[PDB]
Amino acid sequence: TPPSIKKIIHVLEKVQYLEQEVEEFVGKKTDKAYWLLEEMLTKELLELDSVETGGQDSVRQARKEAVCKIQAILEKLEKKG
Repeated sequence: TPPSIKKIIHVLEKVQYLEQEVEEFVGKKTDKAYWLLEEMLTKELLELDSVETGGQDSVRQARKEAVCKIQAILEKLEKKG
């Protein structure tokens, strides 16, 4: 059942790096970090959002988890900026 997991995985790694970034985020929306932060995050979300599962347990779990993370990192950034 060759799924699109490759997508959620790629974005997952991207979110990971961003996760560490947001964590180390200077703490000011004026910094370019926040710009590229939300920017890369937004693109990543829209990217994985176009995943084709058609009934895949793997993609399902990864899908929900992906949305949680992206939304998690985004919410964290907004709260810390």
